[PDB]
This record gives sequence, C-alpha cells and structure tokens, in this order.
Amino acid sequence: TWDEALKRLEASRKALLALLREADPAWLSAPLREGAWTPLMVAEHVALVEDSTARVLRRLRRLALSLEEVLALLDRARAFLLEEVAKADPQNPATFPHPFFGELNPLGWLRAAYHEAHHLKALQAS
Repeated sequence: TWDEALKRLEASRKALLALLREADPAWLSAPLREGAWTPLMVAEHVALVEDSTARVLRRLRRLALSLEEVLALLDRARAFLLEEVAKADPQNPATFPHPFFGELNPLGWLRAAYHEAHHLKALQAS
C-alpha cells in the first residue's frame, strides 16, 4: 500500500545513510568489481532516480564524487520526493511510463521503494 512503501523507503534510507557514513573511505571510491561503478556512484544513482520520481509524481498531480556531495544530493532529492508524496493521491489512475515497469500510476511509482532496496542490497553484498 501507499503507506507501506513509504515506511519501507524511510527504513532503507536510514540503512543506506548509515552504510555510507560508516564505510571505509577507500571502499566508497573503489569499483564494486572489475569495470563496475563505485558505492558513491550507486548512491548518486539512487538520488537521481528519487528526483526523477518526484517530478513524475508532480506531473501526475498536475494531470489530475565526494561523500559530502553524495549525501547532500540524497537529502535534497528525498525532501523533494517526500513533498510530492504528501501532495499525491495514491488512487490517482493517471499513468506515466517507467522504463522498466511500464505504465505506472503514482502508487506504482512510489513502490522507488524497490529501487533503493535493490541498490542498498547490492552495496551490503559488497
């Protein structure tokens, strides 16, 4: 449900921020494997997708490098996302295409929760 996805996003964010803040600096900037991106790139990716999600939610409503840098990007996008979540109608039938999930309404877009869980899991596995 809408409230469940949101409570999940709140939990996975605490887990992510703690992982980043407690990580060895050398690991943060190291490739996860050969040719792979780093944990800090993963975190920036999470932030950009939440920013993008927040803009999708805003459209659906209208139709109705460094740790410091990465942490700041996370906070900003998450504040923006939460603002749009507060303004959303979970039951809004209007849809916007998600590159992987296809046509999703605002609830589908918030269920963001899977995205952060997935990337957090990948980082913990590393």
